[PDB]
Amino acid sequence: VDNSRTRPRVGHIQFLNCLPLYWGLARTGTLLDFELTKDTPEKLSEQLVRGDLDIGPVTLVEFLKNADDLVAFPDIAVGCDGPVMACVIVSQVPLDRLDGARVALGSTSRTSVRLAQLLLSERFGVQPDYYTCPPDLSLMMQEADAAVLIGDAALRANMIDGPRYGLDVHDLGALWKEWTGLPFVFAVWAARRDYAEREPVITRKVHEAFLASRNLSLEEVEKVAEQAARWEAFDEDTLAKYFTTLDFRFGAPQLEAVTEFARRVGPTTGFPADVKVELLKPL
Amino acid sequence: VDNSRTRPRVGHIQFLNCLPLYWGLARTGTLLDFELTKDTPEKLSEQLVRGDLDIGPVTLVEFLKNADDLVAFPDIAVGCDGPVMACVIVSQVPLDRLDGARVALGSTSRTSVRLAQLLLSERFGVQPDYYTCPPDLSLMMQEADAAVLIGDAALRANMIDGPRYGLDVHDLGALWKEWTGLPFVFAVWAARRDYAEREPVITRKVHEAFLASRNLSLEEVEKVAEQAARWEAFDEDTLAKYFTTLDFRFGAPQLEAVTEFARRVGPTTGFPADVKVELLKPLEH
Ligand SMILES: C=C(Oc1cccc(C(=O)O)c1)C(=O)O
Ligand SMILES: C=C(Oc1cccc(C(=O)O)c1)C(=O)O
Repeated sequence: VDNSRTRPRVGHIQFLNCLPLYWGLARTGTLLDFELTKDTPEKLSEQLVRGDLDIGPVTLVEFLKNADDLVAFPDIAVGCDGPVMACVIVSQVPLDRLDGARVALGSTSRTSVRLAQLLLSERFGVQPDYYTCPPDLSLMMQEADAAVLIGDAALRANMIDGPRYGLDVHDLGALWKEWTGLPFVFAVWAARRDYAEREPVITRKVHEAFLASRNLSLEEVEKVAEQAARWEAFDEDTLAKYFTTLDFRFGAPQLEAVTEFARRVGPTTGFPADVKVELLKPL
Repeated sequence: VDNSRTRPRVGHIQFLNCLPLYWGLARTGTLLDFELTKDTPEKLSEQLVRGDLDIGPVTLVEFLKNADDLVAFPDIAVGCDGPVMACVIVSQVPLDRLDGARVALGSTSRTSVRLAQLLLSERFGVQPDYYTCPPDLSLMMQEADAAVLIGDAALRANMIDGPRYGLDVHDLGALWKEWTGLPFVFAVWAARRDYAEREPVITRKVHEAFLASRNLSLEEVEKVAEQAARWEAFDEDTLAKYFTTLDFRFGAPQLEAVTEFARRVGPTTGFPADVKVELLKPLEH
């Protein structure tokens, strides 16, 4: 029997928002200490929760629903302080005309869709007829007045499709900041509690390697954008602005925002309004 | 509609034999120009042949069966000149006692299993009772006199299991070298012909990036083995010896060996004995 140690199974969001991080993991050689899995954020969260991954990114809403079973990594997250550029509401009408209107929710999202619902109800006062469908701006606009998108599809709606076809594109990060003055966190990195307790060292080394890879990705954002632009409708400048508008910090200001968002949606999203976020303790 | 250009879909053998190359692809940043797929060599060959990949490693036997539809990359392959360490025959008896005996063939292999059959029949003169099964030395040894293994399972049989349980482990690379004096090639890198013709630049850049990643992996072999040893029953010295015993060249001497092997097995393995190997041509300037 081969009872040797086994690499941690690590999820990774396939979208552009984590492409610089993937660059960092590869350039540092960290990838060879992972058994990596790429998917969309809702799938990666499902996989970590059910045990098909040991460590990975978790969309915030799904993390809070499973907070007792997850240990969040400090000082890294997928967030924003103001605009996030790639979490948006695309609408053919002003937001105050969406009461009773058909609003499409991209299936790949769990946190942005909930944040959009929070804003429309509690900030703008509209009660739309929501439905979930795969992300597709062309099809969504034919069946609904507005659509909530994340990832590359939202970046394309914001940078390309919206301007071309004269559609309003609302940045969810900006709408949240206007309403609360706070930054926002869409996803955290977490280890399964059972894995963190079985392998405290590997979990710590994975966390430290993510920080080192994130730090390197910030320093070489220009190189990453140049290479990534060759395979996208986006150009180098647009990607570089997107990569640098994204906020990957996860300290006290970011937890402050998580706390307040959890309070406003918790009782209606399946976790206590005062849900406890357990963070990986340093040595 | 997003009509932008799309990354080539590139296969990669998950075994240790291509772990240094994976290190190279990551350190150079090449991975961010690929849409990578990791699997075992027989699966990757099926995927490239059926069109689920654009470029990838192809076990030689499967490449030769589809040679008209594949374009091989020059100057990189998975081969050996003498021992390969991770393509073996594990046997409880001397090889000359395997006539009519049960011999198990690891499912993940296509070329080593054929080479083992060629050697046992044409060099040693035994006609065993072959059967194919998933790679598992413990299960294979209770049901058969000998077993053919590749990859990490063969490296484990050669370095650990064999010595512990007193089993003979024959290196297929060495047996071929003894018989012919030639090196051997187990897998090549190839692009689908339709993809190579639709995207000559991307194919060329992928080829050049593989060479650059391979070269870097050779220079940093010690680092790769140190890191990889932490997740293996093998130690740093064993991995470094394995990485440096592997021969990743694919030039005239290696093509010579491919030609002769194809000649000896072709008519009984589903391709002409004189099958034509088309190589990716470099650009004129
Ligand atoms: C921040 C972005 O989008 C995301 C990322 C992760 C999770 C979610 C979600 O809504 O669950 C959204 C981006 O693409 O920049
Ligand atoms: C060379 C090794 O094994 C291989 C690699 C690729 C294909 C095959 C095959 O037999 O089809 C075997 C090694 O593991 O070092």
